[PDB]
Amino acid sequence: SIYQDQEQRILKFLEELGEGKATTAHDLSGKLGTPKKEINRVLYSLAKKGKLQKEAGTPPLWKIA
Amino acid sequence: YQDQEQRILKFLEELGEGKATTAHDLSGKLGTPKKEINRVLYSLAKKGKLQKEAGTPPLWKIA
DNA sequence: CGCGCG
DNA sequence: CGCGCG
Repeated sequence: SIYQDQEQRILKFLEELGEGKATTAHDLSGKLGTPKKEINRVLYSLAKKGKLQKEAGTPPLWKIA
Repeated sequence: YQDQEQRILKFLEELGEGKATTAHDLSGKLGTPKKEINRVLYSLAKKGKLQKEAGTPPLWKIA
């Protein structure tokens, strides 16, 4: 599905960046060319599945867990 | 914008200055998306034309 | 301004 | 779930 494609693209991006390196949803949205709204829906979903770690803040930072 | 803004002000007035309602209610009653019912409501509240009552969801009435 | 919301 | 957000 398209949703699974976006999940895979996000995970690959965070995996390439660095396991202990985090970035914003805004950065993910721009780099992948996907609406921030869809990036966040996927980001919070993955974080709920424990695959990603959300760093408390504003805006929230994201990294591979 | 003046378009939608006067419709919401009218509804809440016909409702009665003492009575308050939600954006979700206004959205269905007026047949307008909640996203913009809220853009107008928050604007009108800032302009002092409306009073927002704290809560989840917020209640809206004529100031 | 944090927003992901169906 | 409060969301108005460009």
